[PDB]
Formats: sequence, structure tokens, C-alpha cells
Amino acid sequence: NPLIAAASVIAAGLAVGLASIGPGVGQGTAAGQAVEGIARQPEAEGKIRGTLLLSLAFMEALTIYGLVVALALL
Amino acid sequence: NPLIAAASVIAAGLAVGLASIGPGVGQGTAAGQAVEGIARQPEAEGKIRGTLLLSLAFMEALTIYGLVVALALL
Amino acid sequence: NPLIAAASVIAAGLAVGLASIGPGVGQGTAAGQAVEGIARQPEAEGKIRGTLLLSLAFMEALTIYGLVVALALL
Amino acid sequence: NPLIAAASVIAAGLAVGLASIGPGVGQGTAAGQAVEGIARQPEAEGKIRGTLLLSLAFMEALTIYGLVVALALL
Amino acid sequence: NPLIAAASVIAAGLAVGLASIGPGVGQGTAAGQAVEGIARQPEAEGKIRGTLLLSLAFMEALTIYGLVVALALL
Amino acid sequence: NPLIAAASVIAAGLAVGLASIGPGVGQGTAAGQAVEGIARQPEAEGKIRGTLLLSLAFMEALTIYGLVVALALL
Amino acid sequence: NPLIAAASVIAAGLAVGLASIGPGVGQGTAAGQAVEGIARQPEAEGKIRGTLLLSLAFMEALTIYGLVVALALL
Amino acid sequence: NPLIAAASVIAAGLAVGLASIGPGVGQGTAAGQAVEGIARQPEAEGKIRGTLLLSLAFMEALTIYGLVVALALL
Amino acid sequence: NPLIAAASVIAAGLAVGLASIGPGVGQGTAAGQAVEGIARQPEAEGKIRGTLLLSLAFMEALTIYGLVVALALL
Amino acid sequence: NPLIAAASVIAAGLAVGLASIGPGVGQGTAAGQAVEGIARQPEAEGKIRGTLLLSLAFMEALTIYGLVVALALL
Amino acid sequence: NPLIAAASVIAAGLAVGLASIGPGVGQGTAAGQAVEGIARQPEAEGKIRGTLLLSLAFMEALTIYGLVVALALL
Amino acid sequence: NPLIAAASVIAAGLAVGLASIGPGVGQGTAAGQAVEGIARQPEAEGKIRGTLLLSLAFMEALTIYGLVVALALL
Amino acid sequence: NPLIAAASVIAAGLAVGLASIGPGVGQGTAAGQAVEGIARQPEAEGKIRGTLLLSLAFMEALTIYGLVVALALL
Amino acid sequence: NPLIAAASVIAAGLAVGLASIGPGVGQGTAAGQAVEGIARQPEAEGKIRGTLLLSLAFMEALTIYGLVVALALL
Repeated sequence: NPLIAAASVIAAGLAVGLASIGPGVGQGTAAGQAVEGIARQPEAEGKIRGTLLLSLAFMEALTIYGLVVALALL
Repeated sequence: NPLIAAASVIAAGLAVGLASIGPGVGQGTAAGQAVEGIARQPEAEGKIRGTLLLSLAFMEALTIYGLVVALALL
Repeated sequence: NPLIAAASVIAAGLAVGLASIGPGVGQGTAAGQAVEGIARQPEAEGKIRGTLLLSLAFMEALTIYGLVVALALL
Repeated sequence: NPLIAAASVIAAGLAVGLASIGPGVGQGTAAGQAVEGIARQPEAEGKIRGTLLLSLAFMEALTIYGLVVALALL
Repeated sequence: NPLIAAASVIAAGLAVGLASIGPGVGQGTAAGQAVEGIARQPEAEGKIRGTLLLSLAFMEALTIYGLVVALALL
Repeated sequence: NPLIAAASVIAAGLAVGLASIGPGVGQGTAAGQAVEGIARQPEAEGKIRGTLLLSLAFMEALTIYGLVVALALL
Repeated sequence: NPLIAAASVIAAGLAVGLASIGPGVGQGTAAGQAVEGIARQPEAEGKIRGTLLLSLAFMEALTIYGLVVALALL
Repeated sequence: NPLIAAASVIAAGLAVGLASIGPGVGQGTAAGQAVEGIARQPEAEGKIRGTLLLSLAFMEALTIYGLVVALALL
Repeated sequence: NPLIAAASVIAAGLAVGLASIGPGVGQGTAAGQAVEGIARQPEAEGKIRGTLLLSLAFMEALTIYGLVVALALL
Repeated sequence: NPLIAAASVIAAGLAVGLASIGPGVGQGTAAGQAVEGIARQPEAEGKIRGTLLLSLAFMEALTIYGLVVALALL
Repeated sequence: NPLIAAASVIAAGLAVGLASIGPGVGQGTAAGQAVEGIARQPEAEGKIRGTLLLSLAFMEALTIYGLVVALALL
Repeated sequence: NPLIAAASVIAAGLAVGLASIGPGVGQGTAAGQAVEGIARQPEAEGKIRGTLLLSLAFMEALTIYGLVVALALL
Repeated sequence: NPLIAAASVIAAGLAVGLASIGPGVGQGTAAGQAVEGIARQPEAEGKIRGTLLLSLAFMEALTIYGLVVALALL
Repeated sequence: NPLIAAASVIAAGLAVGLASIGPGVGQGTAAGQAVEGIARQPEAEGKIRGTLLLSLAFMEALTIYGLVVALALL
């Protein structure tokens, strides 16, 4: 019975890796696009990693939130 | 029973390798776009750098958060 | 019986990994576009931020709706 | 027999987890492209938010309709 | 016999989840494109919100259409 | 034997859900882009949307044409 | 024996549900691009649009041509 | 044995109905881009349309070519 | 024995369908792009159509080459 | 026995159908690009259509080359 | 046993057909773009042929490299 | 039993090799776009190459982070 | 036992056929983008070409890495 | 048992040949964007190709690093 449950955890764990790529793929976009605003204006200079990047950073936390559910099975 | 649990753990492993892909994606996207933004205005950076730092962290964060869950099972 | 239930939990876990990639996409997009929008002028994220939540919400809504089904199996 | 039925519900459920990824993408797109349109808009804007709900709704509608099927499999 | 039937319903149920992926994408696309169109012209503008519903509908439609077949199995 | 045949019809049904993915994409696109075109200038009224329906129809048509063959198997 | 042969036909039907995706694709493309062209030019509407019928047709044509193949076994 | 062979031909048939979807998306894109080019000038119609048929044909062609293989099994 | 060989030829056949997808795209591409080029003006034609056949041919060529191998299995 | 051998040939055919997808993408690209280049300058052709064949050839070539290995099994 | 091993070689052979399609992609890109670049004529005269081969080669190289693996089994 | 578990960890390992290919593509994007951005702009713009490493690194980082988890099972 | 070991080698081979995809697509990108750069400035530029060897290498590197495992089975 | 383990190692090797796919993509991108940047400035020379190598190397590096893991299973 533990054999089956164990495979369940072991997979549950894998499939947090599948999530992880949708991942930061989004995270890159923000950052890039945010650095761009800064160059145009001094107020602009830095703002998107700033603050738009931050949402991407939050997404990474969510992905960890995944890595959470992954071990939470174990 | 161990044979099953083992495969579980085997899979749980493979799929933390997928996470990495997709994560590696978004990251790449930020960087490209930031290299461009930075090219335009040299002085403006600093706010931009801070934003990049915010984006870059959050991403690396949720990536470990997985790797964490990965061993947290074991 | 437990064999079946176990496979259910295992998949349930995995398929919360699918949810994220679609969500992890759109998030980065908003953020990127918002660092930029703001860059040009002061008063940024004003009436605009108003529609930002609107859609930031609708997105998290359907991503939750999944996360819902995910825990609803548990 | 309950084993089979159970798997049926399980699967009927997991297929709210595909819906969201496709839905989560398109939602993110609207938002991104609207953040831009708004940045241009001044006096005109807010008749706009009117169509925004319209579609923001339609989307959340079919995403719930899934989350519904998800818990209904329960 | 119930085992086979149960799988049939379970699958029939899954495949409302697929419907939602594709619909959920497109909805966002309409809305985005409409937020923009309206920004461009004031005189034409707000006539457009009319189109926004049109497409916001079409998207919520196909997502339901899936949820419809989903519960229709139950 | 009916158990097998039933699973056949069940799967056959699911794969009409795939068909809808692809069509469902393009429809949303037309609409979005037409909302914008319609906004910019008035020109002659009720000339453009006219073709939009035309194609919006043809697309939803073939998706039914399937749903038809789906229930026709029943 | 007939149970098997039947499922064959069943499936053969269902994978003509694959067609529908790919077709539904190009169709939406034509339409979108034409809605735009007409917006620029009054002439395309009520004339340019008519050709679109040429295409709106050819598209709905090959969608039956499939539903044809679907029953063309039975 | 004929039961199995039969199912093989039945699937082979209907999975030449999947072929159509990939072709259909490609065919539409041509048509769109032509409805537009034509909108600019009178010459494309009766000239540019010349291509329109070309591809409108090629598209409906490969859809039959399948329906052909479909009934070429029955 | 023919039953098995037949199923082999059947599958071999199907996978000419895959080939056809990719070839069928590229042909459609040449054409689409040429309809556009031509739209630009009437006088030029007769240096260009020349390479168009060249490539239109090469594309159709490799699509047959497959259909050839497809029946060659039979 | 033959069942095996048959499948061998079946596969050998089939995965020479994957080849076509990729191939068909690039061939179409050359051709498009030429139909466009030509649209620009009428006289210039005759330096051009020269490389058009070059690649129109190399494209048909590899498509066949595949169809080659496909029938070469038979 | 030889029946199984033979099918292994058979498939291995096929999947030199998968490779050609992927290569066929990038090769087509070069060619198209060169068709065009030359027409612009900045590198159009004296340069268009030269890189064309370079890439036409690299592409047919990796498609052969497969065909090589294909016969390397025999 | 160990024989089977071993083959599991073996395949699991391999599929971490898949992940890596995607990571390299992403890192390449940043770098390219930076080499270009730097070519065009005012002043030395040395910072640019500095960000290039930044992301070239982050990419190769998560690629090993996988290969790490791969051998970490071992 | 030899049966399994044999299949190992058969697979180990094939998946060095995947390599070919990714390189072939990847090398094509560099070349395409350089064919353009070159078109612009004859005496000027060519910095990219130096870069290409950089990249021409990296590509041939991982493609070799496969070719290695390919001949290593020999 | 060695039979299975052997097959495992054999595949484990191969699927580090998939890696190459993705990688090859990104490498090409770095290079393409740098060939452009360098074209722009003679000032954009002699340091510009310096980074080209830098990345061309890093790319080839990780491609081996795979081919390493490939033979490391051996």
C-alpha cells in the first residue's frame, strides 16, 4: 500500500517541476520590459524590474508554492 | 512495494528537471529586453537595476522552492 | 481502493503544475507592460491600474478555479 | 466498480486543470494590450472599461464553468 | 459494466476541460485588441465596446460549451 | 462488449473537444481586430461586421458539424 | 469481432475531429485580415468582402469534406 | 484477425481528417493577406484574386485528399 | 499475417499525413507572399513568377515524395 | 511474426512523415521571400530567380530524399 | 527476438525522417530571407548566393547526418 | 526490482537532458539582443556586456541546477 | 537480458536523432541574422561573423556531444 | 536484471541528445543578434566579437556537459 502512496508522492514531486518553467518564462518578460522604461526617462530609469519585475518575483514564490505542494505530498 | 515507491521518487526527480526548462525561459526573456533598455540610456540605470534585482530574485526564489520541496520529500 | 485514490492524489498534484504555466505566462506580461506604461508620464497606474486589477483578477480567478479543483480532490 | 467510477470523477476533474492554462494565457493578453491602449487614452477612457468587464466576464465565465465541472466530479 | 461507463463519463468530462483552454486564450485577444481600437478613435470609439461584448461573448461561449458537455455527462 | 464500444464513443467525443481548441483561437482574433478597424473611421455602416459574422459563423459551424457527428454516433 | 471493428470506425470518426482544429486556424486568419483591409478601404466592403465569402466558403467546405470522410467509412 | 486489420484501416482513414486542421490554418493566412493587399488597389482583384483561388484551391484539395484516403479504406 | 502487414501499411500511411502537414504549410507560404508582392503593381510580373514555380514545385515535390513512400508500403 | 516485421516497415515509413513537417516550413520561407523580393524590383530578376531554383531544388530534394527512405523500406 | 530488434532498426530509420523536417525548417528561413535581402540589394549583388550555400549546406548536413544514422543501423 | 527502479532513475536522468536544450536557446536570446543593442547607442555602453553575462549565467545556472537534481538522486 | 541491453543501445542511438533537430533549428538562427547584417554593410560590420564561429562552435559542440554517443554505440 | 538496467543506461544517454535541440536554438539567437550589433559600428568591432566567443563558448560548454552526462551513464 505504501508502495503506491510512495509512487504518488514521487510523481506529485516531479510534476511541480513541470510548473516551474511556465516558471520564470513569464518572469523574464517583465524584467526585460521594465528595464526599458528607465532608459527613456530618469523617473523611468529602473522602474520595471522595479515593480513589474516584482510581480514576476511573486510568480517565482508561487512556483516555490508548487515546490511546497511537491514535498507536502512526501 | 519499494519498487513502486522508487519509481515515484524517480519520476518526482525527472519533473523537477522540466521546471528548470521553463523557468530558464522567462529569465532569458527579461535579460534580452533589459540589455536593450540599458543600451538606450546610460545614466538612468539604478532604478532599473533595482527593478531587475527584484525580478531576478523572485525567479531564483521559486526555483529553489521547488528544489527544496524535492529533497523535503526524501 | 487506496491504489485508485492514490493515483488520484498523484495526478491531482501534477495537474496543479499545468495550471501555473498558463498563469505564469500572463503575469509576466502585465508587469512588463506596466513598467513601460508608467515610464512615460506621472500619474501612471491611475485610471489604468483600475483596469489592471480587473484583468489581474479574472486571470487569478480561473487559475484559482483550477487550484480549487486541485484541493477539491484531496 | 467504485474504483472505475472514481477514476471517472478524477479525470472529469483534472480537465478543469487543462482549461485554465489556455484560459489563463488569453486573459493575460487582453490585459497587456489594454494597459497599452489606456496609456494613450485620456478623456475617451472609461467607456472602454465597459467592454472590459464584458469580455473579463465571458472569460471568467467559462473558467468557472470548468471549476464547476471540477467540483462536480466531486 | 459500470467500470466502462464510468470511464466514459470521466473522459466526456475531461474533454470539457480542453474546450476551455482554447476559448480562454482567444477571449483575452479580442479584449486586448478592442481596448486598443477604442483608444485610437474617439468618434468611432464606444461604438466599439459593442464589438468587445461580441468577442467577450464568443470566448465565454466556447468555455461554457465545454462546461456544458461536462455536466451533460454527469 | 458494450463496455468497449462505450469507451470508444466516449473517447471519440473527447476528440471533438480538441477540434474546438484550434477553431476557437482564430475566431477570437478576427473579432478583436475587427472591433479596432470598426472604431477608427465610420465610412459606410454595417459593411465590415457583415463579413465578421460570415467568418465567425463558418468557424463555429465546422465545430458543431463535429459535435453533430459526435452525438450522431450515440 | 464486430465490437472491435466498430470501435475502429468509432475512432476513425473522432480523429476527423482533429481536422477541425487545423482548418479553424487558417480561416480565422483570412477573416481577421480582411476586416482590417476593408476598414482602410470602403471598396473592400461590399465587394472586397465578397471574395472573403469565396474564402469563408472554401473553409466551411473542407470542414464538411472531413465530416464526409467521417461518415464515408460507416 | 480481420477485426484488428479493419480497425487499422478505420483509424488510418479518420486520422487523415486530422491532416486537414494543420493545412486549414495555413490556407487561411494567405487569403487574409490577399483580401488586404487587394483593398489597397483594384488590380489585385482579378489578379491578386488569381492567387486567392490558387491557395483557396490548394487548401480544399488536401482536405479532400484526406476524405479520399478515408473512403479508400470502407 | 496479411492482417498485421496491413496494419503496418495502415500506420505507415497515416504518418504520410504528418509529412503533408509541414510541406502543405510551406507551399501555402510561397503563394501567400507572392499574392502580396504582386498586389504592389501590374507591370513587373515575369521575372518573379519564374522563381515562384521553382519553389512551388520543390514544395509539392517533397509532399508527393512522401505520398510515394506511403503507397510504396502498401 | 510478420506482425512484427510489418510494424517495422510501418514505423520505417511513418517517422519519415515527421521529416516533412520541418522541411515544409523552411521551403515555404525561401519562396515567400522570393515572391516578396521580386515584388520590389521588376528588372532585377535574373540575378534572383537564379538562387530561387537553387533553393527550390534543395527543398524538393530533401523532401523526396525522405519519401525515398520511405519507399526504400518497401 | 530478431523481429523486435528489426522493428528497432525500422523505427531508428524512420526517425531520420523526423530530423529532416526540423532541419527543413531553418534552411527554408535562410533561403527566404536571402531571396529578399538580395532584392533590397544592399548585399543583393555579389553576396546573396554565398551565404545561401553556407546555410543550405548546414541544413542538408544535419538531414544527411540522420540519413547516415539510418543506413548505419542496416 | 532494483533492475526496474534503476532503469527508472536512468530514463529520469535522460529527460533532464531534454530540459537543457530549451535553457541554451533562452540564454542565446539575451546575448544576441545585447550584442546588437550595444552596436547601436551612445557612449561605451560597457554595462551592456555586463548584463549579458548576468543572464548568460542565470540560464546556464538553472541548467546545471537540474543536472544537479538528476545526479543528486543517484 | 541481451534483449533489454539491445533495446538500450537502439534507443540510445535514436535520441541522438533529437540532437539534430535542435542544432539544425539553432544554427539556422545565427546564420539568418548574420545574412541580414552582412547585407547592410560590406566593408563595415562583420563583427557578427566572428561571433558566429563563437556560436557555430557552441552548436557543433552539443551536436557533436550527440554524434559522440552515436558512434560510441558503434 | 542487467537487461533492463542496460536499456535504462542506453536511453539515459540518448535523452541528453534531446537537450541539444533546445540549446541549439538559443545559441543561434545570441550570435544572430551580435552579427547585427557588430555590423553597425567599427567602434562596434574588436570588442564585439570578443563577447561572441564568450557566449559561443558557454553554449558549446553546456552541450558537452550533456554529452558528458550521456557517456557518464555508460
